[PDB]
Amino acid sequence: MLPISMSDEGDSFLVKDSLGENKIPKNPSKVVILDLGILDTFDALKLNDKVVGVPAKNLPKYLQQFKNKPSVGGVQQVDFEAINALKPDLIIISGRQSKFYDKLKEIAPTLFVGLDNANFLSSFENNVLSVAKLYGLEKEALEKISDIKNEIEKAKSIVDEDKKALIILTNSNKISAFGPQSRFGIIHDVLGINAVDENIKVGTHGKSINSEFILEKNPDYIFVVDRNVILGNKERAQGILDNALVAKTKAAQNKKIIYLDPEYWYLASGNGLESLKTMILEIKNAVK
Ligand SMILES: O=C(NCCCCNC(=O)c1cccc(O)c1O)c1cccc(O)c1O
Ligand SMILES: [Fe+3]
Repeated sequence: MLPISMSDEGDSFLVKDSLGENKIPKNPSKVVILDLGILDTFDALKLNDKVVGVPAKNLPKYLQQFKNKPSVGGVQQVDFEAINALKPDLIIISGRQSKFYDKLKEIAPTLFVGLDNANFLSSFENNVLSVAKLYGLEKEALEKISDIKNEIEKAKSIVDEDKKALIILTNSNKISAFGPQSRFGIIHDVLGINAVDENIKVGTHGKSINSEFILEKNPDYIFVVDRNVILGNKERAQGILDNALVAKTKAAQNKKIIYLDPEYWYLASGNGLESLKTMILEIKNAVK
């Protein structure tokens, strides 16, 4: 993925990303943020005031300091009229809105901060530093990143080389798998936890699988992202995972079925200073 590139133009920046080129004024004072990871970055940088609009449909329990902000909808039910009425100087999006790119730019300059599945740490830093630049806050961002890298090293040193993990999502009562270089790739790729299957095709919502596949692989850890919470279904992951095939595996045996927090792993996608640090600790605490 093309990184973001910026050129300082005094009162603004000239900014290139994967989708376009925008002029962006320095210190934008009314930002609509449609990536929840970027919304915790604003919190981290003490930029709470500069946000005028949040996706309240999808506001995680972990961002409930953003609870008084106007809503612009949810992340593929984005409400343009909400956005137009708040009159933003900047609109920040990621992959789930890429399809509405021309339209958002109509209202305000529109910055793309997707994460690269293949180069997660490069892109995360890129996104965070690019955003901090607009506010003169690189110093701060950098200190926050450094603390993230030390935690990744801390966590890496405690990983058991002899154990392998399976990443799965649950939706309806359907299971689907992810491996390296996917949207949860950081468990394998950044934290170094070995995959039980290195050869799972990367897909935005994963690839269809069954409890037989899970027993056959017999992973030592199962990490579970429950898509049912985000999307508003009855179904829960606890339910579909508790069967006689699954229970026979090293993971179920050794109480290492791990229900990762979807508002972090599915929604925020770890594209934020707090989310990511939160996320890394969640894995360490899981596998130590
Ligand atoms: O393009 C995407 N979805 C388009 C159709 C939406 C079908 N899904 C849902 O209705 C839904 C609603 C809210 C949040 C989600 O992630 C969703 O998939 C998409 C892109 C990146 C990551 C995702 O996950 C996605 O979905
Ligand atoms: Fe989705």
